[PDB]
Amino acid sequence: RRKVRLAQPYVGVFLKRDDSNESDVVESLDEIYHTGTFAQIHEMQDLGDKLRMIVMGHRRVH
Amino acid sequence: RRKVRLAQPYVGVFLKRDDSNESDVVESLDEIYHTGTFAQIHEMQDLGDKLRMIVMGHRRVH
Repeated sequence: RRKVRLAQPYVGVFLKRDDSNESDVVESLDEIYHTGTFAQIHEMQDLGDKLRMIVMGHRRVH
Repeated sequence: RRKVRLAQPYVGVFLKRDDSNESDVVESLDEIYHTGTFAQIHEMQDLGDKLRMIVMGHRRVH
């Protein structure tokens, strides 16, 4: 909801390292791999759950 | 797909004269009528055909 006002809607998905731990993810950002993918947001749905984000990978980066 | 990242996404609409010829469209820009109408973009669907774009009459121009 914060990035809606941004003139450029883009989202970046990364790849977590082994031993997934959301506590580590929130605590230490280094766990996530360097490689990532920035792309566009198509449409929010949130039918059954308030977060149902459809994700595409368009611009890979390291 | 190039205009998706534009701050102001807009699409024009022109009119071809007689002797309809896409080869002339790519060759002779003179085929396109100087009268036109620009508009904002609504959304892209592409149900069966890869290209299905909706155009509107928003701002007429001579």
